[PDB]
Amino acid sequence: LPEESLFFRELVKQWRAQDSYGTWEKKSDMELLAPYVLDKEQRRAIPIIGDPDPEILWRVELFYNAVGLATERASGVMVSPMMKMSHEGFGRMVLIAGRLIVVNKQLRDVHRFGFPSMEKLAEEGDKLVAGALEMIEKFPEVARF
Amino acid sequence: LPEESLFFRELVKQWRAQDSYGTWEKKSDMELLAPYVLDKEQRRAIPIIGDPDPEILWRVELFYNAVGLATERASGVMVSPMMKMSHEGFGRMVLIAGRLIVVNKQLRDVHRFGFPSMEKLAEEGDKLVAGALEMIEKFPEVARF
Repeated sequence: LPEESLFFRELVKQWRAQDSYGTWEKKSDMELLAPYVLDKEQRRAIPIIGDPDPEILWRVELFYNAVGLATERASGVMVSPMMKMSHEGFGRMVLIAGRLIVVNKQLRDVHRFGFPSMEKLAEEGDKLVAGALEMIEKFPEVARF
Repeated sequence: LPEESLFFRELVKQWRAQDSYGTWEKKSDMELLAPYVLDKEQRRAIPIIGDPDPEILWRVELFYNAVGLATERASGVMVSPMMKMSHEGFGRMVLIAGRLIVVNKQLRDVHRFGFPSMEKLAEEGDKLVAGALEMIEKFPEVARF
């Protein structure tokens, strides 16, 4: 159930935290996160010209923030992102626990960031948390350094 | 001897590599790196207003590039930087070997980046390489991941 994903709950919480004035308080959690969703073909048609819109960069940042906070909830180890955009839709995102890189991602075509359904959004976030947990388990002294 | 520091030699090499047209080919290596040097009091007087000049950011970037390449020369493990500047003279610089953060630095007052003498520049770069080597030695499977 999407609403029972640790990642999903952390993503809802990330967006509620940005809403300082409670402007979206009447929106359901699913409406709040609906911008992460768009069907395959529409998303693949989006060009890669210049820098992605800042709105897209916020979505990506908060998405990885949510992976980090879900990983901490499942492990007790703090996990924080560091993103560095390169030339255009290219960049790098790492998630760091202590001195351990628990998620490493070379980002491309960032303008097209999105998922075909809310269920798929949750599933992909969950996969990232699973990978991060696997790394912390293999190298716990580095994760807690 | 400054010229026998692995870090120092890598820093010379970094700057020679930027000089596509060989404009500084007649400058000695020490003249080439002299911008990294300025006496204590002049450097401490520099204000922290807005973003540091891009020239300063290049000096910092190539400095950490040199730490990474010296570390690889002494270990056989590739080590690459990732910097992310924050609000003003604040930022973060990590050096990554595999999935291991071998150098972690919270940068502040970056506008004031510099050293009191060429010898001191080499000595401080050498300390960073030493620390990076110590990390790779403790966690070699993470360093080569």
